[PDB]
Amino acid sequence: YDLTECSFKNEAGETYDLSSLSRYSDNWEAVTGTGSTEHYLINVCKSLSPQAGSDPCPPEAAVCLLGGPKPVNLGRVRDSPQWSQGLTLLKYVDGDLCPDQIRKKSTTIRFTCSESHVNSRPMFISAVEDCEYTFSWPTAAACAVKSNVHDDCQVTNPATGHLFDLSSLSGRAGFTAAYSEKGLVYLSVCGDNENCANGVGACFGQTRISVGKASKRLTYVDQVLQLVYEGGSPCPSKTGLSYKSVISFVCRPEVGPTNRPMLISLDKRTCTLFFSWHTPLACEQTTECSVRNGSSLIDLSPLIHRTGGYEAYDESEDDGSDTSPDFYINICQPLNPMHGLACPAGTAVCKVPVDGPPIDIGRVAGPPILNPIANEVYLNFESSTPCLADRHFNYTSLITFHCKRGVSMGTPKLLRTSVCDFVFEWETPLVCPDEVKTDGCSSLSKSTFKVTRGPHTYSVGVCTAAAGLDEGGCKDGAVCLLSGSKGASFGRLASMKLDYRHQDEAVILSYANGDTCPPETEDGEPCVFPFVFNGKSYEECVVESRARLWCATTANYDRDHEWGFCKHSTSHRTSVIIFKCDEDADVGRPQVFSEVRGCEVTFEWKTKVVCPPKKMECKFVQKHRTYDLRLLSSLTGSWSFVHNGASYYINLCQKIYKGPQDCSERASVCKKSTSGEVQVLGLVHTQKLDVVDDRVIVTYSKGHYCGDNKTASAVIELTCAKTVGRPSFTRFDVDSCTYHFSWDSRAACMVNGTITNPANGRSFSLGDIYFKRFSASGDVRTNGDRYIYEIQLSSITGSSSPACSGASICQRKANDQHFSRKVGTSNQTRYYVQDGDLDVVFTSSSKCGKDKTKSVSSTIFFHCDPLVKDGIPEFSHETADCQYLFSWHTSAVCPLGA
Repeated sequence: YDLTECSFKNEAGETYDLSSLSRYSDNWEAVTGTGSTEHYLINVCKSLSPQAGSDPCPPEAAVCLLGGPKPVNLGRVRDSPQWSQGLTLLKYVDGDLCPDQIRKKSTTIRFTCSESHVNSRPMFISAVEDCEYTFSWPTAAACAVKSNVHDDCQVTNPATGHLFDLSSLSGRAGFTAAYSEKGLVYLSVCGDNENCANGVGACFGQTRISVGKASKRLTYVDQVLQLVYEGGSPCPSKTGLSYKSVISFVCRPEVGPTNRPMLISLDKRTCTLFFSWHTPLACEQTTECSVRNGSSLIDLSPLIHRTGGYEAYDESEDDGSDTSPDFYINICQPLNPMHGLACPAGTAVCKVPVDGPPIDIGRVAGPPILNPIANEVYLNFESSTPCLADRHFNYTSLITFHCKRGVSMGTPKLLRTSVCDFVFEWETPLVCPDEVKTDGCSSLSKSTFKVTRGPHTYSVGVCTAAAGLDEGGCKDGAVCLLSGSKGASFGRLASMKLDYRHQDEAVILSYANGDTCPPETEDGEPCVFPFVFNGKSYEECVVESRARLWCATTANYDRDHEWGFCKHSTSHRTSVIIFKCDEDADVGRPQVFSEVRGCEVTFEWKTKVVCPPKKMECKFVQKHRTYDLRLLSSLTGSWSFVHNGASYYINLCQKIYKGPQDCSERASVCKKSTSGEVQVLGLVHTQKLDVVDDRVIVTYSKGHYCGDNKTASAVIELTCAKTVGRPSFTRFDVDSCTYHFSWDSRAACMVNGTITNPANGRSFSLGDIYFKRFSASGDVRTNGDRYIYEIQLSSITGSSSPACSGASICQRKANDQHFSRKVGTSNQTRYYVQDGDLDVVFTSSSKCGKDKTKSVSSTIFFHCDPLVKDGIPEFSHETADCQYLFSWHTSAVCPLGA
């Protein structure tokens, strides 16, 4: 890899830095189609990082294909990445030669500027077997590298938006960078210096030669912060010039984090002091957020918020108003602050209670780790600011990842808030193992399309026959070519009906085995058809004035005379139609994404008809109150409560299914103008959720243009009461087309026997798991440490293995006559009622540990998921080895939740 610069210059006077994705430890695994036995370990500007696993890729491979047979070199790094055809292309050549047996395998990366997800992986688009691979990489490091200057220590990155704050080095004591011991430079950043005069940035302070004249004008270029300190002392050797101390701030991992500013060079020729610095502050973090379990890459990358973090919920049996801003979580980067939020540098998980200092309860320890026993992934967060007990130099925070299928990525929830460890559980569909199968399509087979890019007009259609009548060439072809020669079948209709991939929010759909793609070459160069030769438009190879069937390598011989003998392989035409989601049009227009040899068509079909509901998440928590409105969530149809001639159908936590016709039903709330056109309120993305003064801010913008610059966005009020409250239609402003509406909701604000929760004075069904007639059906086991634990639920009977006295939970290392543990004793047990969970607990039965006398409260949680159909639990984590916590997903748990 003769060093290729990972940056280039555009024709329109822009520059692009893709070096923010050169990974050296653990190279990028491509996002392939769901149900692939092939894996693509690629690396952007470097020949692959040693993937010491069993036989790796050849040492000079930059892009490489794993899975089934040997790793095949897909190409090494030839040149720097180029701007070509409107995208950012990066070309690898010199792979392990294909069935063509002339060309070595090549790969093109298509980088695209996107601030959508923080760690975006190179996605898999086209698999043509003839030496060509195309990866779409919709990263954030593919945007133009612009310089942002700000008037304090807080400066932004205009490309990505990651914060840059040297306010953690804002102290007038300063820092002693050292050259060769004649002078020791007392320099300070973002403030004044200790060992020198008023308003000084840097000096060697035995004589106090002030170089700095300090200000907070922090500028920034492509992951390099720099402070500018001009207007210093004059120069003894040369012309009166000003002394200046401009300090560079690079990123580094944690090896000696806050060490010396370390003067690297001093200019006596032109009177400059060049200070380095190696920070964890100037860094959009090099913390890889992927785990490797054999074949699959179980990843947490798209769970990272770009403009802050996650409003979580604390679980504690209490009487309080529940501390509404109490937690803010990030996964594999620190937080980004906001109005009413300030907690210090490298805070991964923050905590902001009432009368709240900035307490950091977590920082990123390392990559996410899976328990190989169960199906859940953990992340553990150590800290520097210590526990209220000072035995440890940290507040510890752990997050548990259980599978919860659907499309709602969800909010993290904190469980029972323990002594010195905050153990959160986040239910995401991203943990669930990948399984979609080939059944649905229907709604986009009603029309065929003939879209062109260049001389050739590709005639495509999904789930039906494309061009049979137009040319007569392809009767079975779902994707065909209209050049006027014939229907060139790019793939059979029943050959493939390919299905979803996750992080693109797109459905890849391919066809193949239709017709032999043009492979005609003697030197690798393919021949483009029809060429005009001897005044003849030749659609195939021709024996004219030469020995073998031979082709011209241009769309004309007679002008260029660029030729060679044909050698046709057994390679076939292959189509790809990628169903990217967009809000633009129901029926999108699929344009040609890419093209190679005329052997591959690719279609970015920007549809609205095949991509998920993507309903508003209605768990927000703010201003000393919790809010979860899943009882107003109306699944099929909606409420109708507007008079004076209008069909009101409101969606919260939802879209509208079974709405009134001649409207945008799917989008949002719609209302009738009687015997005319029907009026929508707003769209799928526009549902803002905050609250002011016992009135939730719930609105629907960008629908019903009453004019073209201002539209109908209805501010609705909602208060909580004991009873279900009947709705009422409120007035509206004509000035701003802002409607109002009234609503009242409930949830806007001894376990022995069958379960009874007197919230409305109602009992429920526990007897399917309570085990009153089952002897040893509750004995479960999950691996915690070398010391294996064991749980039985709420049936005081049997005493199968231990001498454990009158307890439900007896945690045994498969030890039978020994006193295994005496933890889950059933002398007295209680629980309390939360809106989406319950906390069944014990109290004060059997002591352990350091004898605080109140450390016996083992907690079990039962989620509101009737989908499991049978209960196999895990154990979550320990509380000082005597009161524990673990979760259990069960079918018959949750009442009064719609």
